[PDB]
Amino acid sequence: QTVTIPCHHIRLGDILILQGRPCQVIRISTSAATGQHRYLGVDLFTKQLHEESSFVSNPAPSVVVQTMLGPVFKQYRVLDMQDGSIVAMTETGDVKQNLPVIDQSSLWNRLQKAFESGRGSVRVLVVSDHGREMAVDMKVV
Amino acid sequence: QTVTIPCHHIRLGDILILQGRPCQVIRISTSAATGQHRYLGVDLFTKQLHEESSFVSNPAPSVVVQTMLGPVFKQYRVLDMQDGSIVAMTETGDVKQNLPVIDQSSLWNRLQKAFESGRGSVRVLVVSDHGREMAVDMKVV
Repeated sequence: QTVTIPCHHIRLGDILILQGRPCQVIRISTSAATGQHRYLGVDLFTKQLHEESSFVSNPAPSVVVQTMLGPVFKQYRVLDMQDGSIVAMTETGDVKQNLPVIDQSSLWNRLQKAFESGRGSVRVLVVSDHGREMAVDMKVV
Repeated sequence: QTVTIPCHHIRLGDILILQGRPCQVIRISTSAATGQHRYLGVDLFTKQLHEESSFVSNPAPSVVVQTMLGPVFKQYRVLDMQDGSIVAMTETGDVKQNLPVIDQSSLWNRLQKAFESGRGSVRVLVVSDHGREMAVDMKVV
């Protein structure tokens, strides 16, 4: 699933859906001809570059809004850490044995130290790309 | 009207609705007991301080989202500049004779120089507070 984000709340480093792919934004520019914003991002899964321009709508008189789509992050519990991947569990009890962890900003070591400190409190934020799941951030409940 | 904003897209300086008032965020903190985020902001109209904590929802299994409300900005054309206030016009032709301009980050002088340069291209972004309107930013179409 996706969420609509207003463009004035998008900054470098945010994760957006570009060309149907979840990407980390690395450049923001503005089109001189249309006024749309252009977003250059890095595919979280393949590391390829993608670009997409914003969507302009007029839902009411005197209201002009530019939006992009962002992913809906899922929150899983961490049951075990095994060799780069983790054993995760959904809120309903569905067990995921080999969930990969992205190599971005030392997430694995941040996750490792919080797990040994408070296993039951650690959560991973997960994105999906047409069936494939990956942990891209962590949270402490 | 308002728009729902995810908390991970809110940064210092953003404008949110706090306690029913539009405010510029000046401090973001996290509640140790609940995990909610707390936002301290400055009322754009009265300059008083207000604080509000985020709303936590669970719209689906394994989906936890924290949101705040932001204002829906209206876009008016600038017909004339008169003594701190401006004559503005909506997209449907409704004329507003004495629209005030906020004193934040030298908006009046930024608006003044763009008006003399390209009057027809200048737009002001306007917020409403239970009937009262004020220009809080500008745009060039």
